[PDB]
Amino acid sequence: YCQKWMWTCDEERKCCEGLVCRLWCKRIINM
Repeated sequence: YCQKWMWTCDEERKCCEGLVCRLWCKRIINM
């Protein structure tokens, strides 16, 4: 599924596969 980033995290939350789960979907960077 997918909500729109920084979306509420829970047992079963939307958010695209390209997002981690912790409080709210957070992006990811290397630099």
